[PDB]
Amino acid sequence: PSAYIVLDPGHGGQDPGAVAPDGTREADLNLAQALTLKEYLVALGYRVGFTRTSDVYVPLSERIAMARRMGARLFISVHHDTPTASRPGVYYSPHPGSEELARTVAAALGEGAWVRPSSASRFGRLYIDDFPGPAILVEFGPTRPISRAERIARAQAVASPIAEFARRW
Ligand code: NA
Ligand SMILES: [Zn+2]
Repeated sequence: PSAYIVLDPGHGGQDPGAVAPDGTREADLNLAQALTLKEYLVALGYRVGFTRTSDVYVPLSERIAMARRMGARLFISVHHDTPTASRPGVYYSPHPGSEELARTVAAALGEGAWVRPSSASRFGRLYIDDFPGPAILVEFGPTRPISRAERIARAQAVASPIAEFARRW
């Protein structure tokens, strides 16, 4: 397993992440969104790997270790927010280049997009902070049913800025 960019679908298996009132699991939206994004990054000429490709829980430290073993330079975690979230955004690690990558991705996520350091999260840290490279956690808006066409639109939006970051950094 070798890859320049690693996609990390948040949660999985026994960890559903956020659950919509209709039962949509963040974990399933995450995997679906990451699978679609991989197709866009491969089309732009990048070797893409995953921390998970199925509905199984991968320990947070193993997500980071797998990325390092694959020789990843960029770590992109894929999440959806609580079902009442209004605005997409990006958390960035304190590692050099993370904030730059987050801002270029946030610029593609439309009106009201935010960026925050991992230190602004509930416990003041995120697992992405262990990755020795640019590392972000994208919250693609609220946990709710998401169509194929919306997944493709989001993938196309963020693929270009990720690929342009990877080319320049
Ligand atoms: Na862990
Ligand atoms: Zn999440």
